Amino acid sequence: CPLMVKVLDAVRGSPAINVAVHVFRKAADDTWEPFASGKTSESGELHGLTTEEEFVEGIYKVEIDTKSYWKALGISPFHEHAEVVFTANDSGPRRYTIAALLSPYSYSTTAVVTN
Amino acid sequence: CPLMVKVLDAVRGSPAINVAVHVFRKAADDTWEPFASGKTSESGELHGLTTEEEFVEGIYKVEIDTKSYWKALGISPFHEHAEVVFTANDSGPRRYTIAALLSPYSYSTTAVVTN
Amino acid sequence: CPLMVKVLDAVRGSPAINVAVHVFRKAADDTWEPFASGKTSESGELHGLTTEEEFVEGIYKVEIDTKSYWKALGISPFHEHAEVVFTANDSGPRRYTIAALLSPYSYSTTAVVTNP
Amino acid sequence: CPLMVKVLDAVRGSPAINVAVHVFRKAADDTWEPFASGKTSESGELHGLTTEEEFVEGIYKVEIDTKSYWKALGISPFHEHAEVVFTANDSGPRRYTIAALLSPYSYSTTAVVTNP
Ligand SMILES: *S(=O)(=O)c1cccc(-c2nnc(-c3cc(Cl)c(O)c(Cl)c3)o2)c1
Ligand SMILES: *S(=O)(=O)c1cccc(-c2nnc(-c3cc(Cl)c(O)c(Cl)c3)o2)c1
Repeated sequence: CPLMVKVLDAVRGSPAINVAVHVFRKAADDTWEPFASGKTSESGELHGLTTEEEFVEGIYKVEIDTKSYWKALGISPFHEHAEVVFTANDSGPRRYTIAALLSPYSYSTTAVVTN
Repeated sequence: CPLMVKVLDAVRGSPAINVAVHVFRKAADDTWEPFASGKTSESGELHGLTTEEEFVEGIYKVEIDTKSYWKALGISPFHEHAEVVFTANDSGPRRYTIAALLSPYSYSTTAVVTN
Repeated sequence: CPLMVKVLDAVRGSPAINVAVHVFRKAADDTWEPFASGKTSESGELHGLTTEEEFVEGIYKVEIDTKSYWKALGISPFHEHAEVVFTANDSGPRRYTIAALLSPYSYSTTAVVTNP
Repeated sequence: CPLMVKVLDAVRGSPAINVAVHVFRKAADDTWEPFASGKTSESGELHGLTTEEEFVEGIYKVEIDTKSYWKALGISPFHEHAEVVFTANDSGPRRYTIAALLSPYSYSTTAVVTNP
């Protein structure tokens, strides 16, 4: 609800289905603690990662397992994973969507932050 | 229904609202004939452009009026408009979403073609 | 020097070589006049399209023939071409680099504009 | 020569100058070891990070300090940094260019990989 991930495939023109996504929260000692994870749906989306109560301000990392995705399609890719690192800020709008558009040697990512 | 346009703003991290979009179909003589138009909604989307009956195979152009968008925000942009030119093909999946992610001096565009 | 085009392939992780590029300029009657054309090199770059004398103020369209590129590679892409339309030189001469990063169903484009 | 980083600004239409870049390499114990670092030049380019001797096979992370860039411009961006993680040189030495195109709430990144 407060956090959604959307993943698209630029080679096939389709949602990127069954992609593993792992979310981490930065701890006090600067290590990354597991926070949430799942796999994208048939629409390329992963909902239900967290709740408003748990998603407090801090630094988060969303790791999208792109290498496995491309390998399953028989395509050799560049990156190990796509990484998106950001601060959640209570001032700003309350719903974060992290989107990524994937190619074998490239990716784009954007944030849609709305109320 | 068969054609949707989605426009996002990479400067503000938000849907690009009230952006004019014009769709053209290539005519026999190679001119561009007006086909559909509208303005993006509060979610950055423009639905209802065409129907399955009218959206036959052919070459289409989607022109997104980015310059006016940026000017209304007080930002000086590079492009006159973003252009997306493609062939609609009956073989492939039946629903086309044309997405564009806008910055003042850059844009990205992708197609999500699904059934 | 005043206008350069750079094209990259996001599938291969390489320059996009032998990509045809056509530039047009909008005339006073609002039609698109052919202005220049060429092909990217083995570096993905196309230089020598125009001269500072010829490249006057106007609205220019840079058409990058992406479908022909992907088809010559045996691949069926979505777009016909990538089109970049911009006003040039309206505060005096500038140098423009138009870059594009290509995938079969997507592309990104940017401009680097510098003042000599 | 073996590793180059190029950064562009999608807001300004310019190179992204004075962008800090940190490269790490994954150690055998699975931690990220500092490998090299530098700043982009007035061309948006960072050269001289490593040597072909030093740049052995491994998993490398290129951290581009985008937040610091946008903040030094007085702008409040979304991301902390742009991170590019890849296996390098696992079929022998290659030359890698890592490119990034930056906006306040978005970035794109690509790689050009060539065989000397
Ligand atoms: S919307 O939720 O209906 C919707 C439909 C289709 C596509 C999108 C979407 N979300 N993000 C993107 C996108 C992200 C990036 Cl990083 C880039 O470069 C592009 Cl071109 C699109 O598309 C939303
Ligand atoms: S080259 O040095 O002459 C050159 C000039 C201008 C721009 C480039 C360049 N390199 N990469 C890119 C680029 C990267 C990405 Cl990730 C995206 O999305 C785009 Cl549109 C361009 O541009 C090289």
